[PDB]
Amino acid sequence: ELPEDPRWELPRDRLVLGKPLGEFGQVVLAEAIGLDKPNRVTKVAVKMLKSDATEKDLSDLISEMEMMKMIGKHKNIINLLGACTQDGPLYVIVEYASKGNLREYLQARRPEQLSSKDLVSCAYQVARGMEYLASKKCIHRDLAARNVLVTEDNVMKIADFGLLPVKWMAPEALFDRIYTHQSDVWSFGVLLWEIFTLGGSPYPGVPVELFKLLKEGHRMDKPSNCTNELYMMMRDCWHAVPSQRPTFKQLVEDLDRIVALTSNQE
Ligand SMILES: CC1(C)Cc2cccc(C(N)=O)c2O1
Repeated sequence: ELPEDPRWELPRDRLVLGKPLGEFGQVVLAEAIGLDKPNRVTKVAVKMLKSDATEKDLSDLISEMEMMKMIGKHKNIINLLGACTQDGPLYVIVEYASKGNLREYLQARRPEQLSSKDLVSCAYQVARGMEYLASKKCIHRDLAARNVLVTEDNVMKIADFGLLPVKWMAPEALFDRIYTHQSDVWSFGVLLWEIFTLGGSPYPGVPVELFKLLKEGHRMDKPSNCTNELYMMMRDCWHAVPSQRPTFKQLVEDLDRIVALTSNQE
């Protein structure tokens, strides 16, 4: 049974468990009383084990928690806020994202409507998030709009960074199971694509074939209504040669400038 860690422990009774948010494991909205230090309530997401869950399940949850502990805080990832480890089930508590994941965020604002500059900023923020994770030697393995969540203030937060997704894998990860900062940049390219199709499905019509088509040099076409600059960036992200993809560091610099030049009025 679990060891306490005073750094993160929040007494169980400071948590008012509200409605479910998603579900291997359930996630509930919750209000947490006195998280900073007192009589303030803060809305949060509380991760816990499903009813019939084996010791496999538990162990991973602890791992995720333990991992978030080590990675630390960034504006653009879903942060750890605390946990209830003593005297009842494990509850891991993380920042709450009121607007949901980016896929559904974007789909719901197809013609509410997101400007040109918002769509680039969305990209910048996720890049930053991954830039941070990358600096902390974190390798995501499943970066995608489904796994980026959006808060009440429209701040993009990478999620699940501490745990058909094939359509998001770089080919070397797909074939030889090699994941890296570079394969995560591949995944970012597909995510840039999801952004500027407002949540489009990748490789529509292609059965999972796709192994070979990627080997033959198949790349998604540019979305209707995406600049060529941003299509090239997707294309750079999808380099056949991993060492030849840009890094998140450079991606951030590029999106930064691009954001600055992008029309708010469009
Ligand atoms: C743990 C997780 C990434 C899963 C999940 C589902 C639904 C909402 C949230 C959230 N943190 O707001 C959430 O955080």
